[PDB]
Amino acid sequence: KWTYFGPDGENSWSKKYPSCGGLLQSPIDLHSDILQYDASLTPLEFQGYNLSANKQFLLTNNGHSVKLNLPSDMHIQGLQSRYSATQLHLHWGNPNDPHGSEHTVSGQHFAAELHIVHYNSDLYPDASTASNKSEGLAVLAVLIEMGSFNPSYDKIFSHLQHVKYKGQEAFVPGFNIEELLPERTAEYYRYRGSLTTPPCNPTVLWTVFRNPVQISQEQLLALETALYCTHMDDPSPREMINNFRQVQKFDERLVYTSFSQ
Amino acid sequence: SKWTYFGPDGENSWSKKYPSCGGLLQSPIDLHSDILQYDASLTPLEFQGYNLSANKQFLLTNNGHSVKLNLPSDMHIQGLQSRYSATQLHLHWGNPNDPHGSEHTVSGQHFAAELHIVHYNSDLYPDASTASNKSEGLAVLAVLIEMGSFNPSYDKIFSHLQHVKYKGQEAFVPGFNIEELLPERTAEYYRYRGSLTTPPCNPTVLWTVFRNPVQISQEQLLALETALYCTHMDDPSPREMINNFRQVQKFDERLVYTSFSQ
Ligand SMILES: NS(=O)(=O)c1c(F)c(NCCCCO)c(S(=O)(=O)CCCO)c(NC2CCCCCCC2)c1F
Ligand SMILES: NS(=O)(=O)c1c(F)c(NCCCCO)c(S(=O)(=O)CCCO)c(NC2CCCCCCC2)c1F
Ligand SMILES: [Zn+2]
Ligand SMILES: [Zn+2]
Repeated sequence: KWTYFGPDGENSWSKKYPSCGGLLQSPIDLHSDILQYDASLTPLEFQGYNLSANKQFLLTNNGHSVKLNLPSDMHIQGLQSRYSATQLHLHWGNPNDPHGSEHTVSGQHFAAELHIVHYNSDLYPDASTASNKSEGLAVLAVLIEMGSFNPSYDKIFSHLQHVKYKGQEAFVPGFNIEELLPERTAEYYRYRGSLTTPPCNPTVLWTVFRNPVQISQEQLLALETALYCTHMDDPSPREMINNFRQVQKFDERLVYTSFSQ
Repeated sequence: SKWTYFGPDGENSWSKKYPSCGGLLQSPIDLHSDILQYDASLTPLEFQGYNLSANKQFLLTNNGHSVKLNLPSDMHIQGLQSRYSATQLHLHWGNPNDPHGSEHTVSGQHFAAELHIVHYNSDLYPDASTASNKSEGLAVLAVLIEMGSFNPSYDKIFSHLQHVKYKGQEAFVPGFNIEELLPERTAEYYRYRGSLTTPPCNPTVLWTVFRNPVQISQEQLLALETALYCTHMDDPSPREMINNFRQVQKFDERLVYTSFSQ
């Protein structure tokens, strides 16, 4: 029902999904005036991220992004509750304007952004149940820029051709998801915000790593050109591009940083 | 109730009552290199009748969303494919703790504030309201405002703010030369097809954003950011008129054309 373009684009989400017009909306611009060091922001530990090579994980095109399903034995340690993984997915721009991260830093978009979605499995039985509840979700965000070829990201990207159309699926053999994370994961931005897609629930604890990863210009072009938001037999195909939300106002609030220099 | 820039009636909800706010060609936008293209046909505009007589006076009104100055229809811009006559000017700004309230951004950066001088196609239409619902019915000039030196010209407006503090209030401003509000090198500008930045968000505006900003002082910005209320003088739930700018919009395949190549 919802899209990133045309009549059903982001300014219209609030019609069907009232939280998209509510409080605590993400993404935001991360800029100096609103950052504040917080010594409580100790390093997260990424447990069960080294997925069994003997297991397969489902990659899907759901018409909005490409998503990889993740097992609940994968979790973040270091928050008050255990947050167990549910899925990862990406956001990107287009070849004419290849700057499609969701979060910005000092007003600047990165080329793309990876989100690893987790839910509070101490309090809730599954992500769908957690998604509208207090302390429900935690998302890790990795900013992506163009640079050297990244073999780890290619463990996902090499399957994109098999998920070109909405509803298509592919199986991805387990690999170490921590390989998708940047250098010095101890350095991150932290704030309370929302899902960046409908229903936009304000239930996400965001962790945006300070440092970006790189992927090659060919990898970024593949991501931007491989997918459609329509079914294979749609007589009016639509490319899956520019699948990021514009930044939201963020007033009288701070983003906390784990770094001081 | 009535549309605002904050809370349940804020900009993500405008489309619920004003469908064009969720439609195509929306403004403002971020002006950045990937979407700019030089166009040598973008020749200089001519500002005609901008020198308003100091012996005449012009109505300043707080309309609940901004402060606007009414302008006479003998003021026009020449150089477009019709003559466009002025109707009003108004501003957008941030707040005292965050003076970063321009609408358009440049390479992801907000300016302190923004002036819009709204014109309508007087060759074709009898009034701006009629023009507002027609293709290229409106032409808006935008001036980006930076915190810097005191600006005596802008103070010709700002010195009257304590007299239009509440919605519906009106004051008179003696005429002055409106071209004094424009920046250096007006020949250098960005041009694109967009919309009103407020409900009803009509996609009927030819935008001209000048390349160079003007400066007003910190004290001028603070006055602008503290003087005004969105609400009537007797409202038991007053709302400060702050942060009256829309977030930038997706570009939806549009380019912005520049009169400068570098
Ligand atoms: N950016 S995000 O991390 O806030 C995020 C998403 F962007 C998206 N959209 C994918 C990105 C689109 C452009 O790249 C999804 S979804 O695909 O499940 C939505 C539609 C399902 O019919 C979720 N899923 C959450 C919210 C919805 C319900 C399920 C449980 C919790 C996780 C999510 F958390
Ligand atoms: N930013 S803008 O240039 O798109 C713009 C405005 F922002 C606004 N609102 C002031 C800005 C509020 C926040 O600073 C106005 S208005 O006040 O006349 C009427 C609306 C309620 O306010 C017009 N004027 C046009 C609107 C439509 C029809 C009537 C005739 C004049 C043209 C306009 F073109
Ligand atoms: Zn996401
Ligand atoms: Zn305006």
